[PDB]
Amino acid sequence: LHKEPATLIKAIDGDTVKLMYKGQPMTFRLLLVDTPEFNEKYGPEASAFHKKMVENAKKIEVEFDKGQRTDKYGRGLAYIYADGKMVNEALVRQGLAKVAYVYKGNNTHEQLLRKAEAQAKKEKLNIWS
Ligand SMILES: Cc1cn([C@H]2C[C@H](OP(=O)(O)O)[C@@H](COP(=O)(O)O)O2)c(=O)[nH]c1=O
Ligand SMILES: [Ca+2]
Repeated sequence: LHKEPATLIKAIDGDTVKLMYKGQPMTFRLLLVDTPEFNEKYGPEASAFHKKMVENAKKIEVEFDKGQRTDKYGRGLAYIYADGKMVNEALVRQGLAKVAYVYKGNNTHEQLLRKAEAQAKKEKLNIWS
């Protein structure tokens, strides 16, 4: 897998973000995670977390997996990095997302993320509190 450039257009919520990729605006859905919706518990906190990570980043990068790159809604499916740190993983690690939506063939970082979830759960963080 390969990291590719992109620039923030705007934060949306816990697990979606508007980025410019190859010069075109796209909504990205984070692979392998599920954040609460803004109106649900920890929804606002997920959104804020993602927002901060991406707004403070100097270098946003997009990493596609081996499978489908767009979902049925036209959202790009990727791992997103903010100054080299994966937002997908950081959400999980903080108990602000659950590992979810693990489809065969777009699941390269599954075990990395499940390790983060296990630590978040041990620490009883946020969702796991
Ligand atoms: C994360 C992800 C979601 N989706 C689809 C499955 C879900 O369909 P449904 O809308 O039919 O539930 C929806 C979940 O996204 P959200 O959690 O953003 O709603 O997006 C994929 O198809 N592939 C993926 O990798
Ligand atoms: Ca969601």
